[PDB]
Order: sequence, then C-alpha cells, then structure tokens
Amino acid sequence: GKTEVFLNRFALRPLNPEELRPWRLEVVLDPPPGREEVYPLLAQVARRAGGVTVRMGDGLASWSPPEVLVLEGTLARMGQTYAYRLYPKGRRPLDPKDPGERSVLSALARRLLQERLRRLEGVWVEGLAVYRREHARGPGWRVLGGAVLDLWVSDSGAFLLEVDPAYRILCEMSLEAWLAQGHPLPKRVRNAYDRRTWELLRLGEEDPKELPLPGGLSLLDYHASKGRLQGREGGRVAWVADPKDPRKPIPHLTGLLVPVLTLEDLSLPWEERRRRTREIASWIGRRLGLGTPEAVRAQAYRLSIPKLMGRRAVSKPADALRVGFYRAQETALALLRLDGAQGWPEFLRRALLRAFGASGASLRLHTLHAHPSQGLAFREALRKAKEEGVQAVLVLTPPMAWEDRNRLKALLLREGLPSQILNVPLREEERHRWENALLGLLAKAGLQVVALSGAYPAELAVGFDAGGRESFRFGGAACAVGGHLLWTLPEAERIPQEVVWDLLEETLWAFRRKAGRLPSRVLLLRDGRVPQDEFALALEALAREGIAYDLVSVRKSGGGRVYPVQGRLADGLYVPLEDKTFLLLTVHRDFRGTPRPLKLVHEAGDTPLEALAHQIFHLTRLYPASGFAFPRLPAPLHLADRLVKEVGRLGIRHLKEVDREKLFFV
DNA sequence: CCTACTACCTCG
DNA sequence: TGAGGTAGTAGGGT
Ligand SMILES: [Mg+2]
Repeated sequence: GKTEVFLNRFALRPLNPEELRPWRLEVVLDPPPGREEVYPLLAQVARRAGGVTVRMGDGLASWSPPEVLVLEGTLARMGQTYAYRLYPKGRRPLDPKDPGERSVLSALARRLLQERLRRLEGVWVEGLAVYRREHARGPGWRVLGGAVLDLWVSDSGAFLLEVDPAYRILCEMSLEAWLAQGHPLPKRVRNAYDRRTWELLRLGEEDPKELPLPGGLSLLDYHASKGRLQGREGGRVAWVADPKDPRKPIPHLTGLLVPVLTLEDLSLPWEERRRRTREIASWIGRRLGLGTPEAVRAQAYRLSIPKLMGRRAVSKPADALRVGFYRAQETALALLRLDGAQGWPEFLRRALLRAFGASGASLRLHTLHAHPSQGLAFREALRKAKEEGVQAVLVLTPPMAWEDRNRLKALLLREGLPSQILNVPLREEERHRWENALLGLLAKAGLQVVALSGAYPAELAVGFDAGGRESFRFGGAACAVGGHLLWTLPEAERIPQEVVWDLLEETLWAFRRKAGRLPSRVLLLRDGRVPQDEFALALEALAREGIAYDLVSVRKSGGGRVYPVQGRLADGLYVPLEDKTFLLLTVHRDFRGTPRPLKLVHEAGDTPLEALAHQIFHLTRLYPASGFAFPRLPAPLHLADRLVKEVGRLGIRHLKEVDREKLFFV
C-alpha cells in the first residue's frame, strides 16, 4: 500500500562552474599551533577572512575572490594570540560524487546562505534563521515568526534548500527597564555587551559606586573602564551566578543585563506548517539567485495498523481497564495514604475489580495502616504486606517534594515493593490521570495488560540505553519485549564494550527461562548516541551462540518533516531513502502539531527493511503505561530511557530485591 | 545529532 | 507525582 510524500526540502539550480571551481588558500599561523587546536583556529580564520569562505583540510576554500578577503590578520584563541597569513593556491575543482569535496561544497553553500541572509531587507535575521512576521508583542518583548533554513549540495551537484518554520522569543529591554515594567525577575540573563549568560539570583542596593571589587576600583568604575556603560550610569546591583557553580555569587548591574526570555514569562497544525514551508521556500528562492524551488517528493508506504489485544481486541491500553488484560495471574495490590484519609476511593477499587473480574483473575486489595514516618513499624507492615503476595503499592499523597518522592520510592523498592504515586485532591472526573496511574500500577505489579497479535520476524526485541552521554562506560540499561517484557541493569567505570554484551546476555538468559529456548532472530535497537564498536563484541557473541540478529539505530532528528501530497496525514508511514536508511512516522494526532519522523539506520543483519519498519512501528504500541497516547519511540528504547532516568534518580546501582518481570520505573 | 526545563493541549 | 508529543528556552568574570 504505497503513496507519495513531500519532504521539507526544495531543489534549486545546479552549481555553476565557478562554484565548482573555488579559490583554494593555504594558511600559516604564527605561532604554529598543535594538532588538536588547528581546526577551530582555521574556522576562526575563515570567519576572519570574510567572504564566502570555509575550512578545507588544513587550508581554506572560497567563492569570494582573494581580493576582497582579509589576507593578513590577528586573532585570539585560548590565550595564544596568533597572526594569520593567507596564500592563494589557485582554484580546486571539487566533485560532488566525492563525499569530502561535497562536504566542503555544502559548507560553502551554508556560508552563501548566511551571507545572502545578512544582506536582506525588511527581515529579522539570526544565523541561518530568518523571521518575517511579528506574531506577538508585549510591554518589552516580542515573538517573531519565520523559519530555520539550511542549504547544501547534493552528490548530483545541485543546491538543496531545507525549510522548517519556527518562532523566536526576543526581549527588547535591558534588565532594569524590564524590571521597571513590573515584570518578575527572570531566571537566566545575558551580558548586554557579549554573549555570556548567567542565572539571576536577586537584587542588591549595595550601591554600584561604592562596591569594592578585588583590589582596586568599584563595580561602576570597572564596567566603565571597559567602555560598556558608554556614558550611561548603570542601574542597581544585580546578584548573578554563573550557571556552572551556583554556590558562588557575583556582582553585576541591571543596566548591563538583558533578560533571557522563555515561554514561562506557539505550535502549528500540520497543514499550516506545510503552507508556510512552501511560502518561505518560494520567498527565499526569489531573494537568492538559486532559482525555482521544487519540493522533493518521495515514495512512501502505509504500514498496517497494529492489532492490540487484551481479553478482547482494543484500540488503546485504557480500554483494557474495561475489557480485561492479556495475561493476568492472581494479584494483591496495596494502598498507602500519606494524607489524612482512609481506604480506597471507590472508583479505583471499582475499576480494578472490574478489570480483574473480566479477566477471570483474583484480586486482593490490602490497605497499609501505617505511615512512612515510623521507620520500624512501617518496615514491619511493609514486610507483612510483601509476605502475603502483595506485588505493588499505590501511593495517595499530596504533591511530594522531589527528594521525598525519591526517598519513599527507594525505601519501598528495597523492601521489595514497586510503587505508583497519584496526587490528591483527586476527583472521579480526573479520569485520564487516575486511569493512567492505575495502568502504571498494574504494569509495576508485573501484569501483561496488552499484547500484539501478529507474526513478527524477531521473537525478541531488545533496546539499549547508556548512563553516560556518549558511551556505555558507566552502564547501563536494556529493555526487551517478545510477548512478555523485561529489563536489565549492570552490576555495580567499566570497559564500555563489555557492558552492552552483559545486558544483552542476561536478556537472552531471561528469555531462556520464560520461553525455554534461545530466540531464532532478534531485533537490536539503539538510540544511536554511541559509536558502533561498543556493539562489536555483542554482535560477535550473537554470531557465536548461533543467533540471527539485526542492529538498527533509531534517531529522533535529522529526518526533517514529511507531508502528504494530497489527503489526510496518518501514522504508519514508512519512507525508504536508500542504503539501509529510512524515515518512519510512528505517531501523530491532529491537535498535536506536526509530526517529526524518526530516522532509522540498518547497521547489521539483512532482514528486508520494510519488515523491520513493520515490527518497530508495531512496538510503538506496546508501551502499556501511557494508555491514551502511543510513544514515538519503540517500547524497548522508551522503557530503557525511563529505566536509566529512574536508576539515576533513585541511585539503585544495586537492586536485586525486585523481579525483572515487574516494570517499577514508569 | 543529544539532553534538560517549562507551557500547552488532549486523552489512538 | 499521569502521560503523550510538539513547542519554546538553554546547554553539549564581576
Ligand atoms: Mg510513572
């Protein structure tokens, strides 16, 4: 079932010979810099030279003639002040089919765009973003509307425009004028004289004229020495703290600070965004000399709608609260009220009783008559509950302090009980909140509430997540789904490539328990965010235990946007691009702006791409703790993310007191 | 490319 | 602590 789509990219004219044959320029820096310092330097030199020049190798490339560039000059990096001399080395014709050359050409194109935007009338320009309309204004502020553009070169030697509409919140005032309008104090603020930012702590009346500043002159005298005040006598003392270490305070002036405004002190329907993409594309196209922008169309396919099921077919995990679960053994749940009231609110008890009745499962509801503020007796009531088949506890409480939330969760978890919080006051009308809480509680108690009916290539699908930003050197989490759902952690700084295999191996082991075999083929999912080689060991071991596998990277960005040529916009959209890579629009709702397609890469294995798309998109529905909206990412990745978030939150790098079939972290 | 924060709007 | 995605904002001396 195929269709056709638009991407938010636009084809423009092919590059002329002069652009294919740009000026090449050698660079010398006195003093000669190191090895891990030369590149940032060269970029700085390229900005310094002026014109449409970029870095190429250890030199520069330009579309502007040497005669309008700044050939000799002075510069300052990390203390070392350099002098640079440029030497024209002729014109080097680059080929777009060559990736390195094309990368240089694309840099030159981005430069071209930036320069053409800078010399443009009537618009408000910032970087590669252009803003054309005032969408809102207020006493001292503004919300501009426009688009973030991009411009690169295809391997075919042609320009490519990318357009995505956006708003920009701007402040037209200094901090003092902002405060003089009676507006509240912003959390973040900026130097009016440079780009450094701070967090605003408070105000001070320790007058600016008489405020000693580390050996010598005063606040005012200091700032006036650097010619920042430029005549004007600045405002009152603003106490500001550099974002890094908020412990140490630093004096400043409200007349030299500019509020950094957030929406705290603006989304578009897909159809509107499509429109404005078109409009802005046309305008930029006219204002450049790039020609007529022609939107790139792509072949797409409509994946089949997943068939969720409980004790009867279902559309969302909430209807299982009426219809019954997929797998429900006997359960005992327990209530703990941190407020003053007693017993279950009747609607929760009723919903639980119905759901279990319609599943042929027994349900026991215990009520903990103890308070978290009794250490010993509370732990005794806890163990008494646990020793009577209690599998999870629901917590009715006022909004908790964060630290107390963490403490309570930790305490209950260590005695062996996963926990769900639901805030009071709580009306029966607040349907989605307590239904969501109930689904969460059920999933934490070990229940399989929904499952996918269908034939899937990989019997087991596991997704990973790292504790560190860029390696698994700190661990450490994995989640899997058949189909039953499990999680895995490492066991208390390690060789990054070993952690991954540890997680995968245990996962396979749990599968060996509950299923009695090893899986035929498996689906390995990673959110990229890591080098591939951290998986090499796992890939080889997988190929050594005789297990078939696929490795797919799943990224949230870099796919741009996808619109339909005609008709309505739906999910289950699979857009093939080429070599092992594809877009996948997993999730969308009308009121929910415009969807952002996921970008997926097929790194290992050799299963048909469409099949992988099918299963991944289907796993989009298997997350059981939402219940009204499906996650954008496949359940294993979503769950893995939540798991490391919760491990970091609770600090449970050592937790062997809870079963791995229970999803305590939702 | 990635995270975090708050705001918004609904509830496959 | 209900949760989802899409928005905006930020981040990868004085
Ligand atoms: Mg939760």
